[PDB]
Amino acid sequence: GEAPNQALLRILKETEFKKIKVLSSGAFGTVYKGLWIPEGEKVKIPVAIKELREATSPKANKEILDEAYVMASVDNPHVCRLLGICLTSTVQLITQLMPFGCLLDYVREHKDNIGSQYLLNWCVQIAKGMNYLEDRRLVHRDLAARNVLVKTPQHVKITDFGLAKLLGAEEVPIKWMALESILHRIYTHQSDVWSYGVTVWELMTFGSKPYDGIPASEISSILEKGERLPQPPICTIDVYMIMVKCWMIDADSRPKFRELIIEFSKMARDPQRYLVIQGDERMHLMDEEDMDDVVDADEYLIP
Ligand SMILES: COc1cc2ncnc(Nc3ccc(F)c(Cl)c3)c2cc1OCCCN1CCOCC1
Repeated sequence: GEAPNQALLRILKETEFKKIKVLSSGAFGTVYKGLWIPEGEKVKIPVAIKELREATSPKANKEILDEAYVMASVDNPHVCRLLGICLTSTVQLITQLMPFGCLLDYVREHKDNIGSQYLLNWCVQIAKGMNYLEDRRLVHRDLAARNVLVKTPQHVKITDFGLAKLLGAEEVPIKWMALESILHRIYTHQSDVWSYGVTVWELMTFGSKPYDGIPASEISSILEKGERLPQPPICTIDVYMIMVKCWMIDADSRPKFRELIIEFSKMARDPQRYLVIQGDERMHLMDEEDMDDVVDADEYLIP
């Protein structure tokens, strides 16, 4: 049936780490850069720390603990795992630092150094991330370039679980949503696939905004006439096709993340055959204190 989720949730002392600089405020809370010393181990760990709005109403603490629950429950080279939490007064989520920031921001800002190799690779890595989540019977409900972060240029991870679900239970980025989603609040993994397609489109179009201008209450309408996003100017038919396959109405006609890994993977073997980028093959894509004992979190594991 369903297995016992034996994830260990780590409680971190507020003494165990320094904050170091803001990364993102406004929205629904701060996120800081920071260092972490898992006391009694003598190792520094660059981290990020999502702290909830200082206005620590009970209506919110629920939502951030939900994240924590999920983030604590995953483990994949392409899925941001929770390092631990911290109980001050507002709950602090402590995850591994994704220094290069979110993928959207990245491709927008490096438009000119992004080769097919990179684009095609992130496609693989996200399909990988997402496939895992499928295995762990999870629905994300917010796959989006803004929600994929960057460890290195050749390492992206899926993040932001503020919206996740086990598939079939009960508990708005409209322009990223499957149809059954907008008209019926239905959410399969195959709806996540649609956002995948959209996320690919974001990347292939160097961070363009899907359905730009076009007001949202109208998306249900357009989509229902059978209209989708345009081939990005760099996309061979083969890439563009695979995007369009995620946008089929009948959702089992969408492809599965597992096949998505395979095709893209195939393609990332001969990248210039599949994306046509100007001067492609000529492209190629942070401290203080000690740093002697600095280790990245992916190399920090307790049983
Ligand atoms: C250095 O860049 C980041 C690394 C990150 N590393 C790990 N996690 C991040 N966010 C995050 C996401 C979910 C979580 F539960 C937690 Cl604890 C943290 C990170 C967010 C980061 O920045 C997010 C991008 C902020 N932009 C900056 C410009 O204004 C709009 C939003």
